Amino acid sequence: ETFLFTSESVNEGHPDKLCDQVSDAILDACLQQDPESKVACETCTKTNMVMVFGEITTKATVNYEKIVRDTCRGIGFVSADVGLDADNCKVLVNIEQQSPKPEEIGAGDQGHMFGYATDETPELMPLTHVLATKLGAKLTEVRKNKTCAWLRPDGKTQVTVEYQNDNGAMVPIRVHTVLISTQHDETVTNEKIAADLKEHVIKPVIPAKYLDDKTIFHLNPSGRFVIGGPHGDAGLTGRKIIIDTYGGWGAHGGGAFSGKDPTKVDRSGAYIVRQAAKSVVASGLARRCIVQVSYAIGVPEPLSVFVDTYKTGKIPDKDILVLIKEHFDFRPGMISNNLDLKRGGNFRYQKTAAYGHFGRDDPDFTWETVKILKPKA
Amino acid sequence: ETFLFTSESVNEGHPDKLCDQVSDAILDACLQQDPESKVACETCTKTNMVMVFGEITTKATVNYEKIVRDTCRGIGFVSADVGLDADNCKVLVNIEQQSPDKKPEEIGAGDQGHMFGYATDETPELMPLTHVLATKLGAKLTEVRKNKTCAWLRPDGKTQVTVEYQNDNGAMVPIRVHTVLISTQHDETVTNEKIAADLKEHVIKPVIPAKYLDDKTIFHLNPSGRFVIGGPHGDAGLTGRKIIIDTYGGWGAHGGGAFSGKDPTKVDRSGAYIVRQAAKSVVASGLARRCIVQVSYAIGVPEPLSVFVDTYKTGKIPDKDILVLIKEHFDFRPGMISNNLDLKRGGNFRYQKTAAYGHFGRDDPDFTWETVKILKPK
Ligand SMILES: [Cl-]
Ligand SMILES: [Cl-]
Ligand SMILES: [Mg+2]
Ligand SMILES: [Mg+2]
Ligand SMILES: [Mg+2]
Ligand SMILES: [Mg+2]
Repeated sequence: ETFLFTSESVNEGHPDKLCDQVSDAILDACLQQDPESKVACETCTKTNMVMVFGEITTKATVNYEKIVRDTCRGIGFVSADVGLDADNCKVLVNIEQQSPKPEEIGAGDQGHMFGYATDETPELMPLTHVLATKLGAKLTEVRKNKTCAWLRPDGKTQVTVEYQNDNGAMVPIRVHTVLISTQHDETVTNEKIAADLKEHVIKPVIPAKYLDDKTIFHLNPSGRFVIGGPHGDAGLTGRKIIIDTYGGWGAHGGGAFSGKDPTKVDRSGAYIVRQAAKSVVASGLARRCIVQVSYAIGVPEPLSVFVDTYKTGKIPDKDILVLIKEHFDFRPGMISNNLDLKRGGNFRYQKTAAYGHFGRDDPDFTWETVKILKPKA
Repeated sequence: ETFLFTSESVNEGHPDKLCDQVSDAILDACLQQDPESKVACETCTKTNMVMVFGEITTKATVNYEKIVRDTCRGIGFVSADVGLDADNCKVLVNIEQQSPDKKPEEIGAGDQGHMFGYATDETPELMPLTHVLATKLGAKLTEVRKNKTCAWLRPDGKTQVTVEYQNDNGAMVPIRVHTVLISTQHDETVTNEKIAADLKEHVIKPVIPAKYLDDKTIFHLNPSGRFVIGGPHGDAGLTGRKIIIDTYGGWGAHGGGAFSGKDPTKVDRSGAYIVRQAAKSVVASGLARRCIVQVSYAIGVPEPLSVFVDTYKTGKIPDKDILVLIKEHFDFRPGMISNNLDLKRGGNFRYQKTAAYGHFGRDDPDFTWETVKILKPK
């Protein structure tokens, strides 16, 4: 009859997510000056420290430490009390930096990537992940627009949804449980925190049709949460790959995104298969769809592209695959040009590094822009 | 009508995996002295540094620094040239000790979450062939390094296997190994030709069934060149950064929760272990060719919100009837999992062994969640 699914997100001040954001801020800065930059930038944080390391090949002149402090400060790490003083903490820069036909650019590694789409939301994303990520984005918004000025940067959001399976399609019935644990200042009671999260975060984000008299709300269930981020903890880039993708739905190729230029198939491969899956569902060819691409090291053309519609396809899966191959170029150098991926600056990649790479209504997320696929007559 | 699937493993010297191992060594030490220990121990590594932190409630008296150095030395980090000098590197012990301060049936889930268990008839391990081969290639590299069959090996590296499959009415049927990639750390004098020949002879040949290999299988053996230093050197690692390698190599839905450094009162770990045991028991009992079992916990509640099974239409009986059998033969209450799978036993490398080369599909009797129950249909 029904089944449950749960997805979680962490806020922009969670230490792992901080690392993802710093890594993508460094990518953005390199690409702004040099679109041909090669970037493999990781960030590690712990009490009073942020370290950036990895390999960059660029013509860009970048002040890495300045990017680190400005990113941390902008998230809200302005003091030891919040959990990191962006301007006084230790910053270590251990990046190894050097100077330096799109059809012929090979995959840099062997790997595979999955893209998922589902008609259950207008974002064509799983409702569990849409709600978890939009709750976190709304927490950040209401902090910065001073609706809830008592908020601090760290926290987590989690949603459990009850579903029916309708001949392979996922049909959300109701939100079972909402959990929010948010960092806050000393000046608000637990009562005020819970009341404000219901009014200013939950009510705007969760469609009323999914809430009922039995939905469970867990609002700061583990108690007071005044300090956060790096303090007494650690984070690394690429430690939240389920949050970055589909919140647990579908098979996983394992590759992490942030700090990688788009010559890296972990990122460009994942983006193109989301675009393909999303396009299949948007075009009415299936209610739900997973698209896989597999790359061989040094080869431009994928080993294989595969589609599965979970028996929801309006035409056979092999016939959808013909349309996907007609309209999508999986060669990595061609993905980078077609999806305009070599553009940075104006937070292009830093935006992807919290609250999910997918499901975003933002034209910079070019992989969210559907192609309208019509079978040939 | 075939498709490809790829899984990867990293070797015990990979910095993330080193962290997992150190976290689980600390867990082992605490549980050996105090089976009721509460442990949430994470490890971070970078050049010349290992840091352990988190919260522990224990009656144990543990030399945390000695555990860290012994773990790293046994992995093979015996000098700075290897990528970490376990004997004199910086070790920071930042664990918060809480002083010690209930029926097992009444122990609630400590947070909200869900966990998936997977099994498939395609291997005797009842695991996906991609992941069996990737993890067994890594385990074999460690074996031949330490017994000096291939003494030139060093601890870091990765293994990757791509398999061609057919879908037989929802069952996964491996046809052949398409590509094998091995990237291993090694000493300063061994040659590339010796590395390739010994990897073929002593690692690939013993691990991969000959029936899957043919004249077209591709081998990439240290494709990116020389690899003498590794581990933490010029890198970083953290516990719980390799959750796909720890589980099923990409197959199935993922609940997101990491395992190492967590005592078994943590449903991320106990929950994942019991649903592996359940899925494995369904397939071993011939009730399905392939099965995923999901458990969902409510914060503070011992009984799961729900248990769910999907056989991908390969069940011999209806999925709802398999679910009745699962609930009759498995106790999903976390306190009862811990007792029934003897999870509070630590020491003797019990959890450290889980921390590299996969928590599932292992023949070691410490992996109590790999023991099959016969499920008789009614
Ligand atoms: Cl700098
Ligand atoms: Cl020291
Ligand atoms: Mg990859
Ligand atoms: Mg005509
Ligand atoms: Mg020495
Ligand atoms: Mg969890």
